Amino acid sequence: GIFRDVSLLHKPTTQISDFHVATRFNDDFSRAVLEAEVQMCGELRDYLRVTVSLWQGETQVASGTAPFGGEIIDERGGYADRVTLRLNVENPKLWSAEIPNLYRAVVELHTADGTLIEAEACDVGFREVRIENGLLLLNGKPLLIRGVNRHEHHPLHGQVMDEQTMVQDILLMKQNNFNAVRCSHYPNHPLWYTLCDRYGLYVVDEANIETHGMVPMNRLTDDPRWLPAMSERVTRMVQRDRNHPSVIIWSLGNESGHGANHDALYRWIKSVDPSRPVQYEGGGADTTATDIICPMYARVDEDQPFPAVPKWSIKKWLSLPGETRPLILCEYAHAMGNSLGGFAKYWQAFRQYPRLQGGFVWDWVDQSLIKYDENGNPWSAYGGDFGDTPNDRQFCMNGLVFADRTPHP
Amino acid sequence: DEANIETHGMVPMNRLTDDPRWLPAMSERVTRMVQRDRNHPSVIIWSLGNESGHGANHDALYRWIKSVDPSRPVQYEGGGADTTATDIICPMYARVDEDQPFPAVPKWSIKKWLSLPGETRPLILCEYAHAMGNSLGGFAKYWQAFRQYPRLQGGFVWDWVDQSLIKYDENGNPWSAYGGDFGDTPNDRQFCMNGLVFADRTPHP
Ligand SMILES: OC[C@H]1O[C@@H](SCCc2ccccc2)[C@H](O)[C@@H](O)[C@H]1O
Ligand SMILES: OC[C@H]1O[C@@H](SCCc2ccccc2)[C@H](O)[C@@H](O)[C@H]1O
Ligand code: NA
Ligand code: NA
Ligand code: NA
Ligand code: NA
Repeated sequence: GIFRDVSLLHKPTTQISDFHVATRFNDDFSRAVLEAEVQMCGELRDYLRVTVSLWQGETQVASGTAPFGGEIIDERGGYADRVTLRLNVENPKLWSAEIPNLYRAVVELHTADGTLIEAEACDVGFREVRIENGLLLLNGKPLLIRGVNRHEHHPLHGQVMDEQTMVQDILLMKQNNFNAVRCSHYPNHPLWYTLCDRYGLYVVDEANIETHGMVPMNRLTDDPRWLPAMSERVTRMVQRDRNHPSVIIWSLGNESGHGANHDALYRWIKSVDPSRPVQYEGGGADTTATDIICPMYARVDEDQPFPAVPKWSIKKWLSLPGETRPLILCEYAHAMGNSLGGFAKYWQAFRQYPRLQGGFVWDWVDQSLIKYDENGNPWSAYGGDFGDTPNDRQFCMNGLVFADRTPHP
Repeated sequence: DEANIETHGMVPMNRLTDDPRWLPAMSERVTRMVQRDRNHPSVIIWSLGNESGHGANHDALYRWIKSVDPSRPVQYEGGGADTTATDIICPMYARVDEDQPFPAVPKWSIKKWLSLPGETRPLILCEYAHAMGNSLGGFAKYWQAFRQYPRLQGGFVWDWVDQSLIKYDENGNPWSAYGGDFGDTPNDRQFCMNGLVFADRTPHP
């Protein structure tokens, strides 16, 4: 059903069809340039302009006005409908989970006289996310990921998300020493990214692809005929959430095995957006479609010996011949019911081993639905309580908190 | 096969090995060894020495062996066992889980050492498990780690035989002497005996 908002948007005849925001930094991280690419749907003409200005509160730190037209990129020339505006920012505030420090950028298409045709705005965070010497870095500092996997779930409203529940979850996360959140395993609410920008939470944006039921798991993802469908699940996500500072990592999906489509889709994201590292778990979490090693529920010392896809110890995995990539557990420590036993082992290893930059806990909130007795009193329902078969019973509830949401011990 | 160079008593340990004037002496201790023992099949690894810190002479002497004999990898422990003068990481008595935090030359866990950013070389302990007297406690930990971790290709135990000398009582009966039993001072007492067997040579437990 229609589980997210429905809206009507009116645009002008000449519109800003698209705009991008990037941030480049000096090695001292004391000098930043904001290169903003702006696309328009025209209705193109010579006189109209585009002005991009950076605002810090009520103060404008920088601005840029330029006629449309791109630099020559081929023998045919450059884009006539596009324009590039790079703004110099001196000693800027850097975005992080610890210190948000958001910037406000206003992108407006206007005539040369001048009246503004359409005005667009975006929140800009100045940070850098790059893996260097096999270490995930934010602003030149190795970031230890203390994150948790989160499903968009409501016990009363299903998968419909209100603003109050998004805030409620974020506060509880930060109040329990969480700095990261992994929207698993689908693109979340557009407002969720906004909240993470201002509050300060590392976000791993995950594509809506998961073929866990197939045999083998990569039957569709290694099929060329299914490539067009998978690409649209990835490309459209990147185009929507590439402006958000809080998002630092792209994800191809979840459990979809390893196919040729993943490698192609991985290469595409790296091509369109070199700013964020791309991770993918399928194929043993050591495939060519991931910038980071992200094993699921891998253990600290003992390693599960499986054919084809072996799960190594998080300490052993790093030491494998030809390994340089860092290890961040996309999933670990199954918090189903009474759990997190030996949870201290993980975090002793996280702090000891440099390339072990933490992971994401599964899960944050129990996906339990509310039902009502004959007497009328409400009770938490799970798995096969709705007369559904075959089902996976209480396995739906693996959250660190209840659904109301009360914290588990 | 290990070269006859060790400057453990110097302060710092690389005072002579980082001295250009001492380079001619160190090279002759390395070059003449290689020329003599390069034909032997049993020798598989060259060694620059032992504890001599890390100097420019080591890097030059390392490069020389690689030049004359690319058949054998060259290892050297000094400088943190992760220097440019070694083909293999060979830490001394490094531990399996806990890592000794030392300035300049830090001793990491044998599991952690492999995972360090920019590490590709394998780890073979040139020395580990000090068999001084009643020892080899937690010796099973090393070999559990050796078999689990691919890049951990074991190591060399210290030591094989107790370096004890035989002396004689007034009655004539012989007794094992160590350290300062020969009226020598300053000495390092019973530390000379770290062998897996006695000197006769009877196996230790
Ligand atoms: O509890 C769900 C978990 O299932 C396991 S697989 C098999 C585990 C399983 C399968 C069937 C029923 C219950 C658990 C996944 O790896 C996790 O991400 C999580 O989804
Ligand atoms: O027992 C000798 C050992 O001494 C230690 S250093 C310092 C250890 C030490 C120093 C002085 C007296 C006794 C032990 C060396 O690293 C080993 O190779 C071995 O030679
Ligand atoms: Na770490
Ligand atoms: Na589950
Ligand atoms: Na091994
Ligand atoms: Na000794």
